Amino acid sequence: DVPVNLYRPNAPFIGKVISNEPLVKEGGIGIVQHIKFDLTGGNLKYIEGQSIGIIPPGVDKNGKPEKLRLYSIASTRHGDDVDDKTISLCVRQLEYKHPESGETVYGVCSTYLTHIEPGSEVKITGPVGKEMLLPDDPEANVIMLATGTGIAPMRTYLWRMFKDAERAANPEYQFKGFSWLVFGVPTTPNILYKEELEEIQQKYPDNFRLTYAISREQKNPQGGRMYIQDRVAEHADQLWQLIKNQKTHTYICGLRGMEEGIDAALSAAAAKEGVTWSDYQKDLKKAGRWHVETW
Ligand SMILES: Cc1cc2nc3c(=O)[nH]c(=O)nc-3n(C[C@H](O)[C@H](O)[C@H](O)COP(=O)(O)OP(=O)(O)OC[C@H]3O[C@@H](n4cnc5c(N)ncnc54)[C@H](O)[C@@H]3O)c2cc1C
Repeated sequence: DVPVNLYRPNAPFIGKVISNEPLVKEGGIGIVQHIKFDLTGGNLKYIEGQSIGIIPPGVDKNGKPEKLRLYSIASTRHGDDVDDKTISLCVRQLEYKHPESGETVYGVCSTYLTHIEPGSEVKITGPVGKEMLLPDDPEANVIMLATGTGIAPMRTYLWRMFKDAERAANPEYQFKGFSWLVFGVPTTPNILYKEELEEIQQKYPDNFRLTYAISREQKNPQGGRMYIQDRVAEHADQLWQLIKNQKTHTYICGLRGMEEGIDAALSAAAAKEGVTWSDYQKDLKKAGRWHVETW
């Protein structure tokens, strides 16, 4: 039984911030924070791949109360401390420039969150979502294609799969399949959770492969900046081969529009064996083995 909407916008759970730490190292672009909330006092439960809503304080330009913003859960069902008492988010502060203005605009909910102080009460809703769930089969293969904060659900899968404390807590899920994360960010300092991701690959070289697409530090064969679609094209045949397995699941998460280049690359690979990717993909989606969530 997948937990869903234990709390709703009309009566959200009031959680308390425990910690708020920077994920972007010096020399990186933008601000992305790892924020953990205390769930004690309530009955909010969740599983990997889901999201929760956050209702920021204040009113919008029209004087109306701000609505909730959804955020991908970044922690396993047990929380970062494996105590079933918390939940974490991976939040980027939205920033952009206005047309012919010159001044930076800051997102309401993301700025509120990235600068929130420990001890502060936060309105939480959810959890929600059933399209990014991880299979219970410990023999399944999991391809993870992420950009930016799209790394959030991937962290929940990878932690449950490879963290010592998680394995000790989940006797029913001892991952033995193969997982491959292709992560695209602009700089090395922007590689969210770099240290831990690399520790996992070192400990499980036969069960986890980590591939980076660093735009400001790498160039693709055509001379352009390296993006995730370039890495997918680079390993298109291998990825297609893994995708043909009845037990393989693929997850796409992050920047809206990242799907197009990925499909073009896989389409070229599948075509070599007389397969139309777009059609094969449709069946995968219907079977619940092709998961996508972008924003
Ligand atoms: C399922 C789901 C999961 C999500 N997961 C995450 C996550 O894990 N981490 C995360 O950081 N975010 C995530 N998001 C995005 C999140 O919900 C918010 O939309 C985001 O934080 C921005 O909200 P805000 O309140 O800060 O911005 P707002 O104050 O709501 O401003 C947003 C508005 O700014 C304008 N705008 C935005 N960009 C530009 C631009 N480039 N040029 C001109 N105008 C622009 C648009 O009109 C837009 O509607 C997720 C969204 C969904 C739907």
